[PDB]
Amino acid sequence: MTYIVSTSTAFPENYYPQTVLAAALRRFFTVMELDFDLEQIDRFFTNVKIDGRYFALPLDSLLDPPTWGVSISRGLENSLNLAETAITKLLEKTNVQPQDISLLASVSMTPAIPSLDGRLMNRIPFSSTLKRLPMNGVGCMGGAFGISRVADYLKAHPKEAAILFAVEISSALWQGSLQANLTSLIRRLPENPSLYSEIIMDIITAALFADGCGAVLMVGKEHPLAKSGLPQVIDNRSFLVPNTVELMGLDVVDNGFRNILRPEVSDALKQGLRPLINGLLADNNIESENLYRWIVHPGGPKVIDTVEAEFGLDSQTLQLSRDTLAEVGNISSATVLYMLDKVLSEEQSPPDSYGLIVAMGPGLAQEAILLKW
Amino acid sequence: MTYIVSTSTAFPENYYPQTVLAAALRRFFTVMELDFDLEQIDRFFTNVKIDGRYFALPLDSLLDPPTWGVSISRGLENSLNLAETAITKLLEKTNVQPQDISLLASVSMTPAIPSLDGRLMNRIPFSSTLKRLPMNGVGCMGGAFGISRVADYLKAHPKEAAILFAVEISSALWQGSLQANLTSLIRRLPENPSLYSEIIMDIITAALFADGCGAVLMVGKEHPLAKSGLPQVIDNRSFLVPNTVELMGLDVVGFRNILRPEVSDALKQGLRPLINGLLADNNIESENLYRWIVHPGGPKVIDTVEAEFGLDSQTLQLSRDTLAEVGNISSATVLYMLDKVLSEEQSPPDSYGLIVAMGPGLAQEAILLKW
Ligand SMILES: CCCCCCCCCCCC(=O)CC=O
Repeated sequence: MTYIVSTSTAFPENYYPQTVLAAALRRFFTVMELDFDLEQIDRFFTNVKIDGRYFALPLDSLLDPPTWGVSISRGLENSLNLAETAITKLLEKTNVQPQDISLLASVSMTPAIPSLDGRLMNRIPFSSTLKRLPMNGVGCMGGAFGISRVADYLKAHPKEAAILFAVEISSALWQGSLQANLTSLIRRLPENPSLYSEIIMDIITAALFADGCGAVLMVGKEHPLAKSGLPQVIDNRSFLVPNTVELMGLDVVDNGFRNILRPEVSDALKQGLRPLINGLLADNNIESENLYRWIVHPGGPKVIDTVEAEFGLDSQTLQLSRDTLAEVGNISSATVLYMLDKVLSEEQSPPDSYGLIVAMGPGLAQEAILLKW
Repeated sequence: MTYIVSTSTAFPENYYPQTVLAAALRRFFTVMELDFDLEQIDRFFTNVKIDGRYFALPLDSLLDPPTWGVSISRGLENSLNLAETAITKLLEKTNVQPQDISLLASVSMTPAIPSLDGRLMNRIPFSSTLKRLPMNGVGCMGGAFGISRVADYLKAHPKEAAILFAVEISSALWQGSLQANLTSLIRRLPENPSLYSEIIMDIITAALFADGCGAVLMVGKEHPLAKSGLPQVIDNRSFLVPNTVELMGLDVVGFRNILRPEVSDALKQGLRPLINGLLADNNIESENLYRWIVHPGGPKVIDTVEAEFGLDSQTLQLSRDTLAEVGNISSATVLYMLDKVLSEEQSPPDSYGLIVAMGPGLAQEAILLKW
């Protein structure tokens, strides 16, 4: 099995209260004379249950946005800076030399060819023969997805150590994509009311997603750092719900990027969540009521409610999902790593207690990881 | 260890002779009255030593490019179609059901969130719990890179079978990106003389890169298909040359392909440390290798590998023949070459082969094979 040894996070300098971000979007609507009810901005910025968010990229780009390449360059540079900080903090706290890392796995939606993990090799003295696992196309689920893929690798390499990091810059959407699309949709709205749901989805995207980075150090069973107090990855499983590609994803469009998040995600989630988790738990002779801890990615407050209702959970079991959403918002693939970092600073989990990491993302795909302390 | 069982390829319907592609680019320069030597286009389209290329995206609309939104959707759809065809041929020729594949690995620069491998489970009846390995950020190295990562997974799963596919749509750059960049670059050439080298690199990009897909079926040692005589993946290794990020890659701006002239010289810093170290740790020398399978980044790349290892002029002929047949199809190229080896050539028993590819980073990948 694989041992999760330590975690770290990194955030940009500028933390904005959710009230400030809502007012920023309201002002953009108002200065632009867009015929749309401003109360819907407040409604969805309130209903997402987020108190504030880190933005790596400027907020003033709302009114006058820079060029595509400039924003792309800034997102790439900020992603590298956060990833380097998270990895350096992780290595320092574990007293692990970079040359003793065998695999560096990455998940990020920031366009990077070569990948972020390759570029970091020029900032941190990894050995030039470092193995890399640059993953993409997984979106919000990438944090849990990466843990599973690294655990599968360390199954065959019990002596090795691996680092996984997840970094996302959701503020790139505020650099011109959200502005151009909301303007076009609202101005074309009078001629066809079918665009109303499209405007709402873009407002929800502006309300929900934030910037951040998390990292995790994972080692094989025979590594010196594999100690009995640590969570062990004992199994993992993926699930993809058929014919749900259009429900969630990130599309490249004329206006830049467009985040896709349809309201039918919550009901498609039910089609995959219980078959995924029930099968994983049963195949390990575990019942869900005996799980000591849940670590569920907060795609939204509705997603948390759906997971709670589907498994009949007491409403403080997923409190970490709600607290994380309030503190940092939805930071996409990095969120579950941030949450895992919070757990590892809680008191020592009772021995032999079982935990579950659950994430959902484009696909529509779900990832489940069974942990044991 | 890990066995390579079979391979397949998939290409779009339109095969364009290189002279036709060169003529199309000249027509763009001529119509737009771009002040630049038209014979620079002819020499670079000729000197890449490519006879023709497959373009999945249209060439008719070169002078009137469609929107970038519909180009991405077309590239996404063409990528899905080529991958589905290659995987289906692979499954049919091996008589393997989709539900019996444990892992589907993908490498592609085509923007896809969710990834291509996820979207393919709605076209091919894979199990809903299929494990996926969507990789990106590796460019032309992807095919060799994917083989190594699947091999490492199958080291922990000796009973399982995995599919890797690589697909790239290089013709996406002909849907507006090369047109916009070359126009602006040529206009500023009188004002900025140093922009000549930038025009050359875009012309080389237009001459070099093509579309295609390749797929490979790999199994662990305990799988029923793991029979003697098939190539074994006995080891693999990666190498990234320090401080060479700007030499190769793909930038968002549409796109711009980055391929600096210093690429071939920078390869010398990584090739021999990578390959000789890998072979020494497996108790063989490069002279023991019976077959080289080297990604043809270009005629200069092939020559550099030849000189670094003191190879005969025909040892890397497969790289040159592939370049002539289909051009540089990026991550898919080495899979196409491996397909030629497994399907058309005799590999002596217990002989050694080496897959070598290089891509953005600058990175190189080596995979040691044994029959
Ligand atoms: C350079 C960064 C480009 C912008 C990244 C977008 C970050 C927001 C997360 C939602 C995107 C998505 O749909 C996939 C997740 O499920």
